[PDB]
Amino acid sequence: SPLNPGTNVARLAEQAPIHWVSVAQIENSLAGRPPMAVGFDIDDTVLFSSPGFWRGKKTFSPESEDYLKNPVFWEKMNNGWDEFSIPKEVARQLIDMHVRRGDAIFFVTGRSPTKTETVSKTLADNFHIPATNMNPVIFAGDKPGQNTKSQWLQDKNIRIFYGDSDNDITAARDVGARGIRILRASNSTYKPLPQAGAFGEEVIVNSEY
Amino acid sequence: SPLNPGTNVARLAEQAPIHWVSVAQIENSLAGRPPMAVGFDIDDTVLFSSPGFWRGKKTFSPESEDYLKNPVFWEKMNNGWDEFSIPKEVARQLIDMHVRRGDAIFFVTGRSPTKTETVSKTLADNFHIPATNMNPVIFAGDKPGQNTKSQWLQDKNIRIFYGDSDNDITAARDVGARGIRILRASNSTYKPLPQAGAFGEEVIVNSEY
Amino acid sequence: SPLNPGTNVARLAEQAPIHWVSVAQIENSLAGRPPMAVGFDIDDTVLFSSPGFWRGKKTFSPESEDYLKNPVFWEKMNNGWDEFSIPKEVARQLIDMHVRRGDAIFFVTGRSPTKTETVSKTLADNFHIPATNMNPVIFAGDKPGQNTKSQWLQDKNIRIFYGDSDNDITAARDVGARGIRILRASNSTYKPLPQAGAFGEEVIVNSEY
Amino acid sequence: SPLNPGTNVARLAEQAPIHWVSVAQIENSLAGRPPMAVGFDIDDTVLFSSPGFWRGKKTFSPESEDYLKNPVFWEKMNNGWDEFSIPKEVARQLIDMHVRRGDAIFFVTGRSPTKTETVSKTLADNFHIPATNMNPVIFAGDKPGQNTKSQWLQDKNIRIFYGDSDNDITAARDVGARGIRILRASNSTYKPLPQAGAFGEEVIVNSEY
Ligand SMILES: [Cl-]
Ligand SMILES: [Cl-]
Ligand SMILES: [Mg+2]
Ligand SMILES: [Mg+2]
Ligand SMILES: [Mg+2]
Ligand SMILES: [Mg+2]
Ligand SMILES: [Mg+2]
Ligand SMILES: [Mg+2]
Repeated sequence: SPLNPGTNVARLAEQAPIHWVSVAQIENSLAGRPPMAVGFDIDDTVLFSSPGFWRGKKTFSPESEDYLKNPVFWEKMNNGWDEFSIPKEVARQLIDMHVRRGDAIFFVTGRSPTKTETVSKTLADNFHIPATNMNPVIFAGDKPGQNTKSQWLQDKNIRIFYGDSDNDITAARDVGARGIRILRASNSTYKPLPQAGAFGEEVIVNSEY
Repeated sequence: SPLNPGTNVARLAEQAPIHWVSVAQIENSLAGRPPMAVGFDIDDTVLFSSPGFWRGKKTFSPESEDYLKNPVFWEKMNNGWDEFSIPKEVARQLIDMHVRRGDAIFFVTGRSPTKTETVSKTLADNFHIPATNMNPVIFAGDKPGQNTKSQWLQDKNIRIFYGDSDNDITAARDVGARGIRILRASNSTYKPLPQAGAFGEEVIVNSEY
Repeated sequence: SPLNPGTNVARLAEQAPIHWVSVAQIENSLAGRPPMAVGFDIDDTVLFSSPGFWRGKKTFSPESEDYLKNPVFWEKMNNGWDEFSIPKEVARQLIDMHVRRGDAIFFVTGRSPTKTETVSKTLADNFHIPATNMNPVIFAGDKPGQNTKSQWLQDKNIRIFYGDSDNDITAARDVGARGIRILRASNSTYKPLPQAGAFGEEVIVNSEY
Repeated sequence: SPLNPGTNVARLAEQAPIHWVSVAQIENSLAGRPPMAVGFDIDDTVLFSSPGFWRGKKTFSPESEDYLKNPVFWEKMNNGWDEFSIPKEVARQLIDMHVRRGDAIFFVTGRSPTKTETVSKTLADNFHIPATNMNPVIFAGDKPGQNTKSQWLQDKNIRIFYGDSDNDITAARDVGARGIRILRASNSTYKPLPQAGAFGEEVIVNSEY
């Protein structure tokens, strides 16, 4: 509010009590452990997919969140608009690390399911995921016949789950998996940004890009 | 390189010697001044347009920067792919402020020119720019018949030029205009990021989104 | 208040709109200018003098600020307790720069005046200030016969005044001198910390030590 | 080196991979646990004692570190110069928390031992430590008849050890105690600052003051 608010060195040096980690520290923590299943949220975790959601909002519901309940939007979103989604560097590093380990890589999303989807292909191509490590995207939710993110983590015996939202971390917590937080980019159109670290979970440094 | 690099409070509090400003401070600095021409770079200044450039690179030159010399790319980029570009909040605030002032708003881009372009329309629609304040995008460069960014600033008597690149700031400097820097987002695909403040220019706080 | 408050990347990257400068930038800004008078506040500007004020508070008024009105305290403070005051690196660099320029160096303090003082000697010795550049400490205030910081800046034609408090900056402002802010260290016992930059003034980077 | 180095938003948001904690999180982690022995380093952990070391250096060895081997210095340092040492807020909070728990509070220092010492009294008085929780300062080292910091932690069954130096953390590590790092203030005269977090240990947020 003030024109010249100023600052002080206590504020400049102030740190939130967050357990920050690096990809290297995560890899070290898994040293010796045999191949296992690991999981990733998609949106704002491995892909900056705001471009599609932004276009979707403008096209189908400029004045509300109704586009997210619109099957015409989801068809477009899941069948080509991820060509405009920008893969995150943190995800390249994590996926490379887990492939090097021989881990099974799963993607678990809350996106609404569609007749067909090319998201799995986009992910395998962009992250250079060998077919042997790759698994088709799981569309999780509370719709009839679906299973929740938590149930899927149990089902696939996923030991580590990476995600940007509170629900991603609590999904891991509910089933005894290690939930590791990725920072949502500040130019995401999905606001407010989550409070990374709100469950005392590990948060990956510099993971906004 | 070290697994546990650590830190110290000198590093935590360390500030680069940058002249940071707010939109409110810029507006205050213009108090009383009659309507004038102001200018904006487009990419990473008012639009996060990486989604289109990313798709362009993958489609036309996955292994080089050749797509930027490809007329087929520019046709797509300038005639619809900005529907996936995400308008920056800092730009909403600056444009609103300048419209409130009754200023003339110009956009000056180094994008290659095309037969037609719908970028001007995208900008007017997204930033709610009244027709009276709006001007068609200027495609500047060193191609025969073109004029440089600097020459256009002179031609239109642009008094303030906002941009994210070194060339934007030096364009303003060369003609005695006030060059004000916008931060390029860290998830931009245009790397390396510029050193904002490298010419002692004003840099807008929090302008990465 | 929350046990795990978390954070987000907007907050991590957030900058206050402050005009930060370096000693090198200040020196550059004075390139070519003939020798002139410059001035420095003492406490939390050139000396971390909290050790003496802390000891003074404990000894003379553990339950109030009364020690600051006590002549017995000021005698001790001004005649030897600065042997425990720690010279600030930013002050070493500024004083060296101004001595190199051939500038006259003044110190202007709001400390209560005493029969004798050895502060001037402490400052000349610690900052290696040549006798030709050195001037005895000015004890400024609103006591009968005293002059204010502002009046002294006028009297000595001080062109630049360095200080950590709001009153230092406004003293410079009132007389048309360039007021430049030094950050008060977060372990100072003089609290709350000032809002450096609250008058749109230049603030020296990393100047807390 | 450059006059206008600039910055970018990747650098502005960059975080070191540090396990930051708060006093509240430490207290929570000990919920339910019976009274136990805990330990604190003194210098730059609970006291900003640079004022005395600075005065000592100037008086006994202005041109070297020889003052630290001088018995005349240690007599002064350990028998009154801590009246100028400034207690750290983080230490007030930790000591209060541990006293509330009914824990035994130990101080373990590498300061050279002297005939008498009033440091224990300074600590009990300043931190309001009840006699029942207080223990005389342990002077640890590798001098004949002394025991090392590590040996003392073992001897007193100290379960948590707080300190600012690498040697403090490794002392705890060597005996299976929980070593928790405090940040050394940037205006300390003991340089270089340690790399807090260099052993993957917990580091207390904002603990420089
Ligand atoms: Cl960012
Ligand atoms: Cl600090
Ligand atoms: Mg997500
Ligand atoms: Mg970003
Ligand atoms: Mg640009
Ligand atoms: Mg002061
Ligand atoms: Mg220590
Ligand atoms: Mg400090």
